Amino acid sequence: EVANPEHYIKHPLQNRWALWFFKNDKSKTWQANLRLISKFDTVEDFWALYNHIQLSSNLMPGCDYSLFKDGIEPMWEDEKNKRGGRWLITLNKQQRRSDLDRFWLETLLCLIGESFDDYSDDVCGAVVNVRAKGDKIAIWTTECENREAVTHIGRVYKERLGLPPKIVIGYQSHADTATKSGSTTKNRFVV
Ligand SMILES: C[n+]1cn([C@@H]2O[C@H](COP(=O)(O)OP(=O)(O)OP(=O)(O)OC[C@H]3O[C@@H](n4cnc5c(N)ncnc54)[C@H](O)[C@@H]3O)[C@@H](O)[C@H]2O)c2nc(N)[nH]c(=O)c21
Repeated sequence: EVANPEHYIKHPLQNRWALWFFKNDKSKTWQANLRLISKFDTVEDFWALYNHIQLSSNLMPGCDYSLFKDGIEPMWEDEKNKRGGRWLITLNKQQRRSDLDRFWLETLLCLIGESFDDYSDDVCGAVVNVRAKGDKIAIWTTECENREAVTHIGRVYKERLGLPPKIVIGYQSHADTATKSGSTTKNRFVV
């Protein structure tokens, strides 16, 4: 003889997530400008957070928002990111108005909804970069050598965002990040 949980319990998410903010400051290290906002693990708590913060579209150029599974820091050095990479979405200046905010929300929902099904374990989180030269959004995965998982995640993500199918996107390995003044990171896969 107990109350029906459907009438009062919050709707749980498979994982607990953490949202981070990056504030641009040249006089300090990258890590020093990165700070945690808060965490949540239910549908209700996700909306409570999203509804009171600024849309990416309104942030000052140079700042970022990052949503990662609790325990995984949004940086290359992390145990779960060092051997991984990211599927990169490169937006033009006009998309700041038309697609940035809509794309970022769909990205958030793809993560907390575990929309990559059988390859959910390879997903680490996502990052949106607000920049004057052109905004960027990316989904980070844990292992660049897991071809099956990486290509499936890329396909689903591209489909969910809904941009024209003829547009190809690439996946970059973090370890491959350019360090030689005169080169640029190449793509491991494309979908
Ligand atoms: C995600 N992330 C970014 N930075 C730092 O932030 C910078 C700007 O990275 P951004 O992702 O916010 O990208 P942004 O749009 O602001 O602009 P941008 O692409 O122009 O610059 C990064 C790129 O510059 C190039 N680069 C940096 N240093 C060198 C170098 N010595 N030689 C050749 N290319 C370089 C690379 O292609 C690199 O991917 C990086 O160059 C790096 O110091 C990080 N540092 C640590 N330690 N861990 C991280 O996880 C991290």
